[PDB]
Amino acid sequence: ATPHINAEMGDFADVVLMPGDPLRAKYIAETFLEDAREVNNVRGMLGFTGTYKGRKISVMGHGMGIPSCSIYTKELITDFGVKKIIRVGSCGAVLPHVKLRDVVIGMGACTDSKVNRIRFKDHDFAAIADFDMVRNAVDAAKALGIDARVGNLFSADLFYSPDGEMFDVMEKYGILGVEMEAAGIYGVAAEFGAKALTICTVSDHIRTHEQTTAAERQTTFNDMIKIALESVLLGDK
Amino acid sequence: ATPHINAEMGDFADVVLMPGDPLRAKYIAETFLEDAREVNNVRGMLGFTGTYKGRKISVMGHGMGIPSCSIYTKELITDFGVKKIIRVGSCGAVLPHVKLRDVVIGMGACTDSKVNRIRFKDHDFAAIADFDMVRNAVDAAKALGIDARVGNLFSADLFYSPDGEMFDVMEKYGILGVEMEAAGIYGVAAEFGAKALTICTVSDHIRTHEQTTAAERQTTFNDMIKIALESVLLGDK
Amino acid sequence: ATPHINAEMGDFADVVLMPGDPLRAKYIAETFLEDAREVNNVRGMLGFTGTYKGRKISVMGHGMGIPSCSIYTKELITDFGVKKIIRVGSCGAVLPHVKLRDVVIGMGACTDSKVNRIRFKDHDFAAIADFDMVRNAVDAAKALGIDARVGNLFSADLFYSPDGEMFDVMEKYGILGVEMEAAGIYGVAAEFGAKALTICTVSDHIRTHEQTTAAERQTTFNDMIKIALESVLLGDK
Amino acid sequence: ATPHINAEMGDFADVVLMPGDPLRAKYIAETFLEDAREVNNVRGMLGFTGTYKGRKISVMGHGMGIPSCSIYTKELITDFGVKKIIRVGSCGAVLPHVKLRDVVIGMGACTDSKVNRIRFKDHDFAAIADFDMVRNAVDAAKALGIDARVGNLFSADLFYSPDGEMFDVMEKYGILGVEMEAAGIYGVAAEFGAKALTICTVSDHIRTHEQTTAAERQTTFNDMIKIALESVLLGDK
Amino acid sequence: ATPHINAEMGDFADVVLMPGDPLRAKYIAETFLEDAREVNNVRGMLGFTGTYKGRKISVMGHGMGIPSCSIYTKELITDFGVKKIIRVGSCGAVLPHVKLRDVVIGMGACTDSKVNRIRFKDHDFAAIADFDMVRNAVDAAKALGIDARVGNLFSADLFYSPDGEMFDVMEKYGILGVEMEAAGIYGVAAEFGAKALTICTVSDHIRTHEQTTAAERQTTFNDMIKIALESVLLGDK
Amino acid sequence: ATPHINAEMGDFADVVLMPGDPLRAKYIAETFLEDAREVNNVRGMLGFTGTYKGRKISVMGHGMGIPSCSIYTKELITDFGVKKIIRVGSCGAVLPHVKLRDVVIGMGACTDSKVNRIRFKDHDFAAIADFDMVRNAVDAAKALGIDARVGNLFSADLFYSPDGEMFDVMEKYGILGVEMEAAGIYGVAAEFGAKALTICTVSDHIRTHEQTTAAERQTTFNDMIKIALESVLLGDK
Ligand SMILES: Nc1ncnc2c1ncn2[C@@H]1O[C@H](CO)[C@@H](O)[C@H]1O
Ligand SMILES: Nc1ncnc2c1ncn2[C@@H]1O[C@H](CO)[C@@H](O)[C@H]1O
Ligand SMILES: Nc1ncnc2c1ncn2[C@@H]1O[C@H](CO)[C@@H](O)[C@H]1O
Ligand SMILES: Nc1ncnc2c1ncn2[C@@H]1O[C@H](CO)[C@@H](O)[C@H]1O
Ligand SMILES: Nc1ncnc2c1ncn2[C@@H]1O[C@H](CO)[C@@H](O)[C@H]1O
Ligand SMILES: Nc1ncnc2c1ncn2[C@@H]1O[C@H](CO)[C@@H](O)[C@H]1O
Repeated sequence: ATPHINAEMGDFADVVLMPGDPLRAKYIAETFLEDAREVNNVRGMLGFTGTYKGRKISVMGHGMGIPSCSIYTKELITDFGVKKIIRVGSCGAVLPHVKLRDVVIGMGACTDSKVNRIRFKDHDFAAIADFDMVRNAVDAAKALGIDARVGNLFSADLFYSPDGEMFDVMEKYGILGVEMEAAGIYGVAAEFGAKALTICTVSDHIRTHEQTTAAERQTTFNDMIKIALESVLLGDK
Repeated sequence: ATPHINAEMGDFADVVLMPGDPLRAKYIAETFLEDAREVNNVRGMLGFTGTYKGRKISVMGHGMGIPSCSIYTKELITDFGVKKIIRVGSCGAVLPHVKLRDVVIGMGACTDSKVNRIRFKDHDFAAIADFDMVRNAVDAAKALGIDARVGNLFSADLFYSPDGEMFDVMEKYGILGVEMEAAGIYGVAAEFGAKALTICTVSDHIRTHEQTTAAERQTTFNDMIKIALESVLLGDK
Repeated sequence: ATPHINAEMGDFADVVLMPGDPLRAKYIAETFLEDAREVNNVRGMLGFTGTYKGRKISVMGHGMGIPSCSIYTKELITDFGVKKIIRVGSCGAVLPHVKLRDVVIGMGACTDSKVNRIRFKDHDFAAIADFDMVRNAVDAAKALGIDARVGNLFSADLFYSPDGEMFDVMEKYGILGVEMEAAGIYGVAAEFGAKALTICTVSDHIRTHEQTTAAERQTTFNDMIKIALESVLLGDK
Repeated sequence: ATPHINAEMGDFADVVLMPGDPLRAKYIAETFLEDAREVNNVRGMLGFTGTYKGRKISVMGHGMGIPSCSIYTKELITDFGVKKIIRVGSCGAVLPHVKLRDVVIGMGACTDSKVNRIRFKDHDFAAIADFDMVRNAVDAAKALGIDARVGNLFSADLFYSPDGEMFDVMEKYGILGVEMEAAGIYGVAAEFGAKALTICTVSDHIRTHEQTTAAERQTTFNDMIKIALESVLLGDK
Repeated sequence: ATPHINAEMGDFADVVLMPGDPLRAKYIAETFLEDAREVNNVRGMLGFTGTYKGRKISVMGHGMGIPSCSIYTKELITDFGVKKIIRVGSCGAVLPHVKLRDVVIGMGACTDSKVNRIRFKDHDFAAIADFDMVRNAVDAAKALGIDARVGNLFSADLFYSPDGEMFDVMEKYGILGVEMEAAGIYGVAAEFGAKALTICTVSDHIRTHEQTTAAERQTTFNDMIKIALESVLLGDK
Repeated sequence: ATPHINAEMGDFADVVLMPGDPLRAKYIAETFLEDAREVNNVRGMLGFTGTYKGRKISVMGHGMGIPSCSIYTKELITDFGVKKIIRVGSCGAVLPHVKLRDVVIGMGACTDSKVNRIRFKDHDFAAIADFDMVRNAVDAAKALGIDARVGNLFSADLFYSPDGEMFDVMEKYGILGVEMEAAGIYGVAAEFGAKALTICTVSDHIRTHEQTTAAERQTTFNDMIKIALESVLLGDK
């Protein structure tokens, strides 16, 4: 077992899908996995294991923020033999040509955190995903008919930022969406030698919030998950 | 109803106790509060409100990490009329003469996070707790005949630090315990004008690696809740 | 005899009061201490030792600035057996509801200096005062029927700041007063294991530019000394 | 005509290859481009424009360092309508498994430079290449049966770094090759909305170097240019 | 008058010599000035005005540290019409080929303070003296027979440094001596448009402290002062 | 033979002039040096060695930017026994009184680069020229009846700075000219114990530029080289 995960070696697949919300991790195991079993529930951070089209897959929440997801991804990679981590979450839009319900894939992730400077002797560590995972994700989305955008994400430490003028900067350097974990997970993946990726759906538009209809918002979230799950099979081949 | 809290103005008391563990909030509600009802469950971040010796009080977890508890403490303060926040969590010991199960009262909190530098034009902001609350707790402890060291805590962004040499520095400066939220909570309290205090139970020792055990886990965590609840009454006097 | 203090082990009491003004130390020795003798005059940094209501106490200025008071507090602590240090100085007000002659008790001290970042591996060190001393003073004040706000001070390196916009930031965060030594003294106290507290008399207002006047200068500065001297006795009880 | 480029709008193609040595721009124009024509000579920075299998292509050296390549790539993007920039050159390996003559593609570029911090409000900007250009280069290499590795690069400001342990860090974080431009080129592209890529060949292994001949070394170089050239065409579809 | 200087326009010469110690400023007025009058004594920081070989000159202490000397030099330049400031003090040796009783002139001054970064938007401001003053000083020392060294000084914030390994760095980059004000005065001079210079005599050798004989040490301090005073006359011509 | 300089020890004189444009190294060798002989061609960085009035002198371009000039000046100092380095070039004025064609001598060089911070433990290193070389250049100019100004220069990493108010700061602190090498050359000299100087001519006034002819512009340039050349001889005594 582990300080934050009460399970044993074998309980998880070598691939773990991670939503920020635990209740959302249960929703995924319910909707897409066959024969899903709960493998952890410490602090209410639900984790499940099952199979998709015959492939052993796991899904577990990682909580909000870099400090939170860092603890979990680290314990999985170094104590449960996990090799891949695909974060499937939500992000806010900054660029105008980016619309609600757009699937974005973070090849890289900018940040206002200090975690990577701490690991990188205070220089700039470019937090990036695994190239193959990005490609698998891009090819799966195409098969499903979705036109995914691949670029930079911004991982913020303050959801309720004091500044706000930093949003002008993000849009200027082409940031595709803002969330809160990418840069942290990538930093962890680099540190312990595993592979990670982050896919997001635009939850709202910083510029002008607002959304469409629940039915459509939920269809796009499912499209994202199918791309995540399908990209894995694709990577097995 | 806020982005992460599904409740209406009135569901929460003007005073909230906050453990990182959602399940611990529930354990507290079931053991110390009377006629307590659940006011939140969004993202499983369970919140409760009942009464303690007549007084109305609430308890809700904040998850792990500064960015996590920042969101929660901020929404309660600006959309639910919360005036006091008392985090009740666990920490790691760095000093030899600091035992497991020990109770520490953070008058201040150091940190390796950037949230505060972003707020204070990159200068050093002394994240300190509210004085009266620090005193109410010190008294509540003396009345309960319980021990409690008052001092500096260290709010870390990385539970699994890549720089262990920083623990000597933490020790050299007498840091009582290592947790992950204090400096963030104290930062937000100041930003939105509120009062906060952090109380912690030494759950483990960083040098000796000794992790909690026996039924001395709960009980010790029962004194921490005792002191917090009682320190509120003194504050009401 | 240290590099900047010409005295021998024993000349100083275990408790020293320290104003920035050397002449003020002398005024204090002549008005509050009994059978006081001069123990230092190197660089004109006058030091005195006498008794107050039976207790042996010393008073010596520290000059202006963190680097200045750092030298002095460090030599007293390591070569004269000093255990407590209580700075008694003046500060500038930033908040509207903070009047001239007001007494502030620095529980913490923010800063734009680098001395602490150099000590804390470039992280945020919460420079806080010793808790019991903060309490002894708050009581000494209540007994004297004197008012005294307890909170954060701001230790500036530049009295004539080139960035006045930082005062809004200081205000926004409720900084009680602007002085130039607190964070340095609290830093040294921690480094060489000692206890310190800073008490200040609002000598001017940064917004209104109102500078002290009338015979209300001295007297107000007489309450500050009163509280300090008395807070020591309480601490002896 | 820009300050450093004496030529008119239309002289350069929408795509430009950039070697370090300006002498290399000539070799490429003569060894690979059809109907070539010099288009710049300022400061000796030789630049040509020709065609590769019907596709108009330009080639021009950029000098050593981020400050240099930054002015060139900027003027081209803002004053000659350049849409894509492919940098070709050499780098030093730090990983044991990365061998001399290995081809490396910088999907991302770390750096010890401050240019991006100055651009991104002193936060962490992830300098990444354009995903499609990356994928094109990989596919094109596969076509030529060459083995290309996709990862992080490190843009050092000092070819002679007074610091040595920094190479240990780079290794620990899987840096593929060390060079001096990628991070600067990526920041500019992001700044003025253009696409860029960096492809390198391991010239030296810093740690342990073998012995490459000028014969082998030109083959690898020509292999890199074919990869860069064929990738454009794929990019074209 | 001024907050720290109780004098009036006209009381000081347009040239001010400033030793760190006030008692030393009186020693200078006594030994080298004709018809010297005390023009300030606030906080015991003695200031004098008189003439040398018919030239009106002033001399006043500036206290220890950048925060201290910054307040005084600023008040003199902007409230008492001072145009030149020559700091005459003591410094510690770092380079072996630098011997006790060597007169060093700081053309520039490195620092561990954060004052200049605050004035210079966080970049590197090279704190330097006025070229003519450096030359006058160099020519005067020659007339007197002294062989002055002209180079860099290091202005420290912590006289009792936590590090100490920074001394290896200073010697490596050729620092001539370490004191505590130069960088601050130069920053002030640049900010308010006046001219400043710093001359120092090696008080000891960090490498191996120790000194010669009082008679010789005091002869060299007087040589320094004569160079300071003589350089002024030289500058008048 | 160094990585960037294909030549042997003895090929370069103890003194080397360095222009930005490598084409300029040729013009100087032919227009001013006797018995000139090319000594390097790598990457097109042309370098020559001849004599000026019996004095052996070398000339070679260094490229644009601190990262570039840093490798060249380093290899020369450590591998060809170069004792002094004089950089000659142009810069942009930011002060109103500094006119086009004005000659400027950088006694110091500010910068927005991180190279010196990386070298000096993240503290402020004052990048200064060698005082005697500075004085020689001034005297030599006077001889040629030219008006030279001695002050601070600013070494910008980005010729196209996204930040604009930074020019206001530079003006406020009396910066004389903006360029891109001085601070890097000075850091290297300090690092390997050598002497260096930078002399510039105002080419543009950034703010308001007039109209200089290629006729006038060459005269100023030749005036600068005579100053640089005559100063060496004075340096020789
Ligand atoms: N504009 C935004 N700023 C910060 N986090 C955001 C934003 N939009 C969506 N998120 C993400 O969604 C959650 C908060 O609602 C977090 O998990 C965070 O990653
Ligand atoms: N040794 C430790 N280091 C850091 N955080 C700790 C430690 N022990 C307990 N914690 C706390 O518990 C959680 C991490 O397990 C966080 O909420 C943090 O406050
Ligand atoms: N407005 C102010 N700003 C900064 N320091 C002040 C101010 N007013 C009083 N002080 C204090 O008095 C001295 C400067 O006059 C320092 O010792 C400092 O603590
Ligand atoms: N080992 C290496 N370290 C740093 N830069 C290198 C190295 N090998 C090749 N280069 C590259 O070649 C040039 C320096 O010779 C620079 O343009 C740089 O990108
Ligand atoms: N080694 C040293 N470190 C710091 N300050 C020094 C040193 N040697 C001499 N000084 C100077 O002398 C005084 C302290 O004795 C201060 O004014 C300071 O400038
Ligand atoms: N206005 C200017 N700004 C920045 N660098 C300049 C300027 N004018 C001339 N230069 C110099 O000339 C080159 C850029 O054209 C660089 O080597 C730089 O030193």
